[PDB]
Amino acid sequence: SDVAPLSLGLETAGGVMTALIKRNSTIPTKQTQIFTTYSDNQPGVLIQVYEGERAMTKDNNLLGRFELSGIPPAPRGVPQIEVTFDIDANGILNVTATDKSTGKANKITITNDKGRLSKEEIERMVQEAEKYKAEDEVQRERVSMYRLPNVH
Amino acid sequence: SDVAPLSLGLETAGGVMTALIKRNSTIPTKQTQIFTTYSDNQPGVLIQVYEGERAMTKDNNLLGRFELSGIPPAPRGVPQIEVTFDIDANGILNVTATDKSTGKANKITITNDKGRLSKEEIERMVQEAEKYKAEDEVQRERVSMYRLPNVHG
Repeated sequence: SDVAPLSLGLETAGGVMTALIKRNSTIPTKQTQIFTTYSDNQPGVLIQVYEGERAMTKDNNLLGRFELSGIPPAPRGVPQIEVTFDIDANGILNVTATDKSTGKANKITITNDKGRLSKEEIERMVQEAEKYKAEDEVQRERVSMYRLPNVH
Repeated sequence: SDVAPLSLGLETAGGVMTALIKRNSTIPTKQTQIFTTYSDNQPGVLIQVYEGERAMTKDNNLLGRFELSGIPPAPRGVPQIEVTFDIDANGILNVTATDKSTGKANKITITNDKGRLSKEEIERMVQEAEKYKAEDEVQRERVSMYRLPNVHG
């Protein structure tokens, strides 16, 4: 089958690239993942869709953005935001985010138009990750470390 | 050698039980894991040692605490705090925490002279984990879930 030429994911807290569909994954495909809030009573979540292999979204390519508001106040980590990345056989990417507390959903359709990447630009972004692989490895391992509470 | 009747670990952010030595592990043994700070410029970490199988430390048994202070200012998640659990065959547990940036360390010995690992106490805490197996499973997956940023004001 065809494949995703670049990894696709979302920005998670701290400017982290969190991939839902990995580079060279077979397409069509869909991946569904549950996300939650960063702070108590957080009223909305920022959904920014990125493509690329680097560990931090500042270094990847923004494909689309939307906000989901109206989240009921709750302790951090309790709201459940269901995100689905859905790629068709032509590579067209639909992203849906749904607040399971109320059922309010938001969605974007990301097409394959003129501002998108060519084979050579795709190839260059692959090179970029390899050059920064060791540094990006440390960023990802940092994201994965458990956090300890403060003293006093 | 012996085996650890209960899991041993520390409380991580949010009151979470993070086990470093799993129940039924052969002892003596040593386990090392690196942790980091929860907030920007966090100047110290509180090391709270817990025993038990439940997902949250409030449901497990507190064994002791110590603080490691003197962490230099840095963004949240940047300091690297190495924690090592070292247990001997009689269940005596040493916990050391070391700031890898400065080499500053602190350490505690958790003695095993109370009778705390009794058949009846071990049995209850193992049964509890089974009884709350589904609830603790959803809690652990909830903790592991990625977080989305807040929106522009």
